[PDB]
Amino acid sequence: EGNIGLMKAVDKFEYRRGYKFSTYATWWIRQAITRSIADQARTIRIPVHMIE
DNA sequence: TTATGTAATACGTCTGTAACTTGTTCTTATGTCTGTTATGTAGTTAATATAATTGAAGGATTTTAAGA
Repeated sequence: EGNIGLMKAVDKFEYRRGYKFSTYATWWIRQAITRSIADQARTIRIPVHMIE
């Protein structure tokens, strides 16, 4: 899931902004891990809003 | 003997009950449409950070494939 996060982060990276890649990629990989663990870690799915 | 007149008696029968049936009329339960709110889904965030992880343990014998 974090790997998918990297692919999506690379697809929309901007180096005009001058920040390093790790800072932007960490956020997207965080989102990947959290969304996947909210959607697929239970036998009975609990919607994302109820997860938060 | 025979007309006459009462009387038993059997059969129509006029009327009172009841069954079959429909009109229609009113009431209600249901199916459906529509409007509103809550639920469910999805996208994004920009100091930097760059090889897990947690145990677990006094077994005793057989048979059968790999390695040499």
